[PDB]
Amino acid sequence: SLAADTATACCFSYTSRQIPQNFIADYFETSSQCSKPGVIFLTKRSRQVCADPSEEWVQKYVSDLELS
Amino acid sequence: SLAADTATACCFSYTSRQIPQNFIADYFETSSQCSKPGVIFLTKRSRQVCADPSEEWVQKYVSDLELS
Repeated sequence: SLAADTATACCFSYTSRQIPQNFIADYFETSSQCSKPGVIFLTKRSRQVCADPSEEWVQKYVSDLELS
Repeated sequence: SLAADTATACCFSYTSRQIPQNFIADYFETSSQCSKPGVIFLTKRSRQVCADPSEEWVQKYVSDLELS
Protein backbone atom coordinates (compact mmCIF):
# COMPACT_ATOMS: atom_id res chain seq x y z
CA SER A 1 0.00 0.00 0.00
CA LEU A 2 2.04 2.93 -1.34
CA ALA A 3 1.25 6.63 -0.82
CA ALA A 4 0.15 9.21 -3.41
CA ASP A 5 3.02 11.56 -4.21
CA THR A 6 2.83 14.89 -2.43
CA ALA A 7 4.93 17.81 -1.19
CA THR A 8 7.53 16.67 1.33
CA ALA A 9 7.27 17.66 4.97
CA CYS A 10 10.44 19.22 6.36
CA CYS A 11 11.56 20.56 9.74
CA PHE A 12 13.43 23.85 9.73
CA SER A 13 13.36 24.24 13.50
CA TYR A 14 13.01 21.89 16.48
CA THR A 15 10.83 22.28 19.57
CA SER A 16 12.91 23.61 22.47
CA ARG A 17 10.96 21.84 25.18
CA GLN A 18 10.06 18.16 25.49
CA ILE A 19 6.43 17.18 24.79
CA PRO A 20 4.55 15.31 27.52
CA GLN A 21 4.66 11.71 26.30
CA ASN A 22 0.96 11.10 26.94
CA PHE A 23 0.29 13.68 24.19
CA ILE A 24 2.08 11.60 21.56
CA ALA A 25 -0.07 9.65 19.11
CA ASP A 26 2.40 8.79 16.35
CA TYR A 27 5.72 9.72 14.72
CA PHE A 28 7.53 9.64 11.40
CA GLU A 29 11.00 10.47 10.10
CA THR A 30 11.36 13.30 7.59
CA SER A 31 12.98 12.82 4.19
CA SER A 32 16.77 13.04 3.96
CA GLN A 33 16.21 15.47 1.11
CA CYS A 34 15.21 17.97 3.78
CA SER A 35 17.80 20.47 5.00
CA LYS A 36 17.76 19.08 8.55
CA PRO A 37 17.26 15.64 10.08
CA GLY A 38 13.76 15.44 11.52
CA VAL A 39 11.24 13.60 13.63
CA ILE A 40 7.67 14.84 13.34
CA PHE A 41 5.54 13.85 16.31
CA LEU A 42 1.78 13.75 15.92
CA THR A 43 -0.24 14.55 19.05
CA LYS A 44 -3.65 13.18 20.06
CA ARG A 45 -5.12 16.44 18.80
CA SER A 46 -3.17 16.08 15.52
CA ARG A 47 -0.61 18.78 16.24
CA GLN A 48 2.61 18.35 14.25
CA VAL A 49 5.78 18.83 16.27
CA CYS A 50 9.23 18.89 14.71
CA ALA A 51 11.90 17.33 16.92
CA ASP A 52 15.67 16.74 16.91
CA PRO A 53 16.34 13.04 16.13
CA SER A 54 19.58 13.26 18.13
CA GLU A 55 17.94 14.22 21.42
CA GLU A 56 17.45 11.39 23.91
CA TRP A 57 13.81 12.07 24.76
CA VAL A 58 13.00 11.95 21.05
CA GLN A 59 14.77 8.61 20.64
CA LYS A 60 12.95 7.36 23.73
CA TYR A 61 9.51 8.43 22.46
CA VAL A 62 10.15 6.80 19.09
CA SER A 63 11.29 3.56 20.71
CA ASP A 64 8.20 3.43 22.95
CA LEU A 65 5.99 3.90 19.88
CA GLU A 66 7.79 1.25 17.83
CA LEU A 67 7.83 -1.43 20.54
CA SER A 68 4.08 -1.28 21.28
CA SER B 1 -5.53 35.16 11.45
CA LEU B 2 -2.14 33.43 11.72
CA ALA B 3 -1.49 29.71 11.23
CA ALA B 4 -0.42 27.13 13.82
CA ASP B 5 3.24 26.22 13.33
CA THR B 6 3.79 22.97 11.49
CA ALA B 7 6.29 21.06 9.33
CA THR B 8 7.09 22.96 6.14
CA ALA B 9 5.94 21.66 2.77
CA CYS B 10 8.74 21.42 0.21
CA CYS B 11 8.99 20.39 -3.44
CA PHE B 12 11.91 18.16 -4.38
CA SER B 13 10.64 17.47 -7.88
CA TYR B 14 8.31 19.22 -10.33
CA THR B 15 5.52 17.74 -12.44
CA SER B 16 6.75 17.13 -15.99
CA ARG B 17 3.40 17.74 -17.66
CA GLN B 18 1.04 20.69 -17.32
CA ILE B 19 -2.14 20.16 -15.28
CA PRO B 20 -5.47 20.87 -16.98
CA GLN B 21 -6.40 24.29 -15.60
CA ASN B 22 -9.99 23.29 -14.80
CA PHE B 23 -8.50 20.89 -12.21
CA ILE B 24 -6.89 23.72 -10.25
CA ALA B 25 -8.60 24.82 -7.04
CA ASP B 26 -5.87 26.83 -5.31
CA TYR B 27 -2.12 27.47 -5.07
CA PHE B 28 0.57 28.54 -2.65
CA GLU B 29 4.28 29.31 -2.76
CA THR B 30 6.65 27.08 -0.79
CA SER B 31 9.05 28.45 1.81
CA SER B 32 12.40 29.81 0.64
CA GLN B 33 13.95 27.61 3.29
CA CYS B 34 13.16 24.71 0.97
CA SER B 35 15.91 23.39 -1.30
CA LYS B 36 14.02 24.35 -4.46
CA PRO B 37 11.64 27.15 -5.43
CA GLY B 38 8.11 25.79 -5.48
CA VAL B 39 4.48 26.27 -6.37
CA ILE B 40 2.10 23.71 -4.91
CA PHE B 41 -1.17 23.51 -6.82
CA LEU B 42 -4.22 22.10 -5.08
CA THR B 43 -6.73 20.30 -7.31
CA LYS B 44 -10.50 20.07 -6.91
CA ARG B 45 -9.95 16.61 -5.47
CA SER B 46 -7.28 18.00 -3.10
CA ARG B 47 -4.29 16.52 -4.91
CA GLN B 48 -1.05 18.38 -4.20
CA VAL B 49 1.07 19.08 -7.27
CA CYS B 50 4.56 20.56 -7.07
CA ALA B 51 5.36 22.88 -9.97
CA ASP B 52 8.28 24.96 -11.28
CA PRO B 53 7.61 28.66 -10.50
CA SER B 54 9.70 29.61 -13.56
CA GLU B 55 7.52 27.81 -16.09
CA GLU B 56 5.05 29.98 -17.99
CA TRP B 57 1.97 27.82 -17.52
CA VAL B 58 2.59 27.90 -13.77
CA GLN B 59 2.86 31.68 -13.76
CA LYS B 60 -0.30 31.84 -15.87
CA TYR B 61 -2.28 29.56 -13.53
CA VAL B 62 -1.19 31.58 -10.51
CA SER B 63 -2.14 34.86 -12.16
CA ASP B 64 -5.59 33.54 -13.10
CA LEU B 65 -6.14 32.46 -9.49
CA GLU B 66 -4.96 35.76 -8.04
CA LEU B 67 -7.01 38.00 -10.34
CA SER B 68 -10.36 36.28 -9.69
